[PDB]
Amino acid sequence: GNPLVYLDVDANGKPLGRVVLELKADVVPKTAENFRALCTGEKGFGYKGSTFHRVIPSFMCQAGDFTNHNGTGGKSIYGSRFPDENFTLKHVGPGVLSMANAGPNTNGSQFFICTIKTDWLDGKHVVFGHVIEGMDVVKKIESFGSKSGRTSKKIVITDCGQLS
Ligand SMILES: CCOC(=O)[C@H](CCSC)NC(=O)NCc1ccc(N)cc1
Ligand SMILES: [K+]
Ligand SMILES: [K+]
Repeated sequence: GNPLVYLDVDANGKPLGRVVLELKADVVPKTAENFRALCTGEKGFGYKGSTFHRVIPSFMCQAGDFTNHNGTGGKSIYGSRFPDENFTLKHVGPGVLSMANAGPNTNGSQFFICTIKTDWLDGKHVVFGHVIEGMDVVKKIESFGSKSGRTSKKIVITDCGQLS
């Protein structure tokens, strides 16, 4: 079945809880596999210890720049960037998990979790999963953002991995 993965998130070193995500390997196998492997750290790099660097209330929580920590870096398990796999899944509401990018065919490691329906990103960002449990944790993260995206606390993925 589709992988179930988790992120354990803290804010200035205080635990906020766990976000559980389903990855749609049945629809975007290569995108799902990248995220899955970055959660386990099995390639020797990934999300553990990195931050949510850009968090905009009523929009989304963005993370996965584990090289530069500011939205300019990250890398995939395939190399620095990989193509847009397809745009089959849509940004249908809060809890959608989608790939950040800098234009067509620039997927790396950065990703976002939507806190509203972000339909204007349909056909532009590759959707690959959704929140199974811990939308209340996502809302806590959202609470530390701002309209600019700057966070008021350091929001850290303290642990991550695969459940099934
Ligand atoms: C809500 C998601 O927002 C984004 O993805 C914005 C979009 C700027 S318009 C291209 N981009 C960004 O924050 N960051 C740019 C970026 C750079 C390299 C990779 N591998 C991924 C992303
Ligand atoms: K806006
Ligand atoms: K800094």
